[PDB]
Amino acid sequence: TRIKKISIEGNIAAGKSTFVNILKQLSEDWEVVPEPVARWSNLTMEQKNGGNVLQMMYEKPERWSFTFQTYACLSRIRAQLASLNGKLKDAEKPVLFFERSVYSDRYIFASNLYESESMNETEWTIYQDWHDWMNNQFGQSLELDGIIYLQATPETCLHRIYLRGRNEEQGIPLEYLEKLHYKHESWLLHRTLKTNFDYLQEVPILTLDVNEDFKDKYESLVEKVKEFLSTL
Amino acid sequence: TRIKKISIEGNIAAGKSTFVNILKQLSEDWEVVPEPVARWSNLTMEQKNGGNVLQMMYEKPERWSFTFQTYACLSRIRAQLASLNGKLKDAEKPVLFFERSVYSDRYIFASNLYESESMNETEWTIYQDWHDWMNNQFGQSLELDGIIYLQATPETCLHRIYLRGRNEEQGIPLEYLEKLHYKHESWLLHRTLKTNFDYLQEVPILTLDVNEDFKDKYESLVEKVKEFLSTL
Ligand SMILES: O=c1ccn([C@@H]2O[C@H](COP(=O)(O)OP(=O)(O)O)[C@@H](O)[C@H]2O)c(=O)[nH]1
Ligand SMILES: O=c1ccn([C@@H]2O[C@H](COP(=O)(O)OP(=O)(O)O)[C@@H](O)[C@H]2O)c(=O)[nH]1
Ligand SMILES: C#C[C@]1(CO)O[C@@H](n2ccc(N)nc2=O)C[C@@H]1O
Ligand SMILES: C#C[C@]1(CO)O[C@@H](n2ccc(N)nc2=O)C[C@@H]1O
Repeated sequence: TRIKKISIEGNIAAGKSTFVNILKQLSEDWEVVPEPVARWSNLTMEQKNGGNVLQMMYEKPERWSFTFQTYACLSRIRAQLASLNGKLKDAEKPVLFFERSVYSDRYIFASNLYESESMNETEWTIYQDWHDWMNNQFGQSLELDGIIYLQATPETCLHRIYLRGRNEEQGIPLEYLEKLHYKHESWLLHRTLKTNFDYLQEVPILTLDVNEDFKDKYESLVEKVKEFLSTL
Repeated sequence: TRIKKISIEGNIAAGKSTFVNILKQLSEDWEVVPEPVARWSNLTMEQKNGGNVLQMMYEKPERWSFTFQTYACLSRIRAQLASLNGKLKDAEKPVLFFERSVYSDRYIFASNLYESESMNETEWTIYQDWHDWMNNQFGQSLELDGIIYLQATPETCLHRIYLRGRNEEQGIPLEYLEKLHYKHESWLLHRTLKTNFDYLQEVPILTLDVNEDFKDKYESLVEKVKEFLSTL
């Protein structure tokens, strides 16, 4: 069987990493590609570069947005390709869970930075040009079979940012989370956001409310995932 | 027959474009991939973006070097891959002449910009990471059979820069052309500059002096090319 690729999407501190860590333990057919940027936050060359650029961006996003976004997406593509070529070898219903996708990189985060004037027009268009070609050449086997959207309120997310306590995030205001929320809702709940990838309009999406704490109590959430997978 | 891929290397205004435009006319087996950055100097989205970023970089290299260098290399890779799928396959002794290469992008220009402090360590390392990865995906497809190095003095080049009269180049001092010169000499003549691509240690190199005008007297240059090609 061909691996099913499922993206986990959601706002900052919505609980994607918690959820994906719960999933991977529940089945030998289920694997996980963590978001490289989250590992950066926390020795290696990528982590050192990622460390710096992530810190530089949150210090001055108008200087570093483009550099940061291109490296985050490159890193994602590479990690995601490394998991595909490998893993879920003999499994009967193999599922690979992506913590975010190349689409959320572009259409949530990079888009947002452009609209908040942290990227100018040249940077945005260069980025999009890069993204398009970077996809077709290297990322055709990354195409998604489905999307799981972890919906939390910006208020929950800001609270959860606090709990976690990554330094580079404690500066984030509710308004920034609200903008990111609006783009998640557009793309995933309403499905208004048009992309440059035609297949994404016919891609099935599961929306889960994750406002209530689920660390010790997730069985309902996982049952929905199982129902969803069975339709793919 | 597999297409032979030859890079034309040389400093700014050494006469690569002149020579490439003479070569293409002399054999129906001879084709040419122009440097995208040159075409940005002169409608398309690449040209618009290229125009802006080219102007931005020469206006403020410590802000724009990284962004410029990534988009120049992207653009070259795309054009070089695209030329590799023409009708030159069914010709007898097919040769594709690249105007500069991904190697000069990195080990001359980007290198020099980092050493001149127009890119910082993170920018430089990210660039290399991106360049390492994205080349090694296209294993062997753009690998060169040979290099032709058009050697002209920094002084000849500065003079030719003025005559040619591109806006963004009128700021270029002699010292800048001397650094680039040094890096050409190290790489292609002394062959001391070691790279990440080991096959480049063994790639044959033809050096041509082009200090003297050759626009109407180029037969000896071309004869050296043909002799060179026959040894490949
Ligand atoms: O039900 C939950 C979900 C998340 N969290 C905490 O909220 C923060 C954000 O979670 P996660 O790192 O998974 O979020 P992501 O940024 O990956 O969406 C962390 O401190 C989690 O331990 C929590 O306490 N309970
Ligand atoms: O034999 C020559 C070679 C070049 N040039 C001029 O020198 C400038 C630089 O040449 P080119 O644009 O080919 O340089 P490149 O930057 O492509 O190496 C241009 O104005 C050419 O017309 C010239 O007059 N005679
Ligand atoms: C630290 C951190 C995090 C971890 O997901 O990275 C930010 N991020 C992530 C992907 C992307 N394309 N752009 C971003 O800004 C969001 C968070 O704050
Ligand atoms: C205009 C112009 C030119 C045209 O070759 O572009 C500059 N260039 C080119 C390639 C590269 N990787 N970095 C550069 O800076 C050199 C010239 O000035």
